[PDB]
Amino acid sequence: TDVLQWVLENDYDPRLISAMSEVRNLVEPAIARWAAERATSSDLAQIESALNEMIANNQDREAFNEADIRYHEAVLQSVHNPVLQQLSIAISSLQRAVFEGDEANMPQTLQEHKALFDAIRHQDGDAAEQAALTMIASSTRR
Amino acid sequence: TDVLQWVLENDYDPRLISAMSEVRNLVEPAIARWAAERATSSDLAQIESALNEMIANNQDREAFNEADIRYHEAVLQSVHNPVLQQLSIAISSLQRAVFEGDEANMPQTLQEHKALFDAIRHQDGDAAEQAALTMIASSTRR
Ligand SMILES: [Zn+2]
Ligand SMILES: [Zn+2]
Repeated sequence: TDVLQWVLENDYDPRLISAMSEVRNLVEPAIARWAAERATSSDLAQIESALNEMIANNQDREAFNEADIRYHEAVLQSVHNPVLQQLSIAISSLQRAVFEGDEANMPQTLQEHKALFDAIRHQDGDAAEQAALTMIASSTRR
Repeated sequence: TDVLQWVLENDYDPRLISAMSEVRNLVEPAIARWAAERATSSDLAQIESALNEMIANNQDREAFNEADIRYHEAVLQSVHNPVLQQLSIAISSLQRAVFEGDEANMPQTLQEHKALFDAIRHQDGDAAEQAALTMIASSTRR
């Protein structure tokens, strides 16, 4: 009764998934590389704080998701590009408004966010790109 | 009396120009490469048609701009990614709603669109990327 159901294959729409994954693999690894190149230690403190909150509050699926949002928001802010920031917010809003436990991959999820933070702190653009790509692939594999 | 004037340096805002150029250099060369990789001959016919209309109607600054829009729209459609298409449309709308003769660089503009079309037809992703980058640099140099 909603047109989205009429134009998208239910549960698994491969073409939309591929379009989304292509856009994410373009934009988010670039964000990660620019964060590694531009984040200051005050930016790092905001990312690390949200990472620690994710680690600590991985039990209730509301305080963790609240801390996951702050992590990506701190990563995005460390790029210091308001246009890119709005674009990535639009991409993430579309992803959550179209796509459908999360505890079953909680250990892998925390490790991926730690690896992205470590690459950003190390100012390693290649490692940050790889961490972002891994996160997108793990998000897609669900 | 409009807040945009209050938060942006008039005529030339270097930080917004750099943010815009970074976003465009990320997204539009990728669009160009994917067009070179994915466009069909029916896609090529739509791009070539708009290119010829630009060439023919380069005199009145309304039929040319009408044909310039159709060129970029045909390039975008040849990528066959609706998410990327909406993102690039949002970027282009922001560019025209924020930024300010065009005959003085008409010859260079037509040559750049011809070079992008040639790269797309040749399915040369590197050449299409370079043509897009050149177009963005020439747009910025104004
Ligand atoms: Zn996350
Ligand atoms: Zn043009």
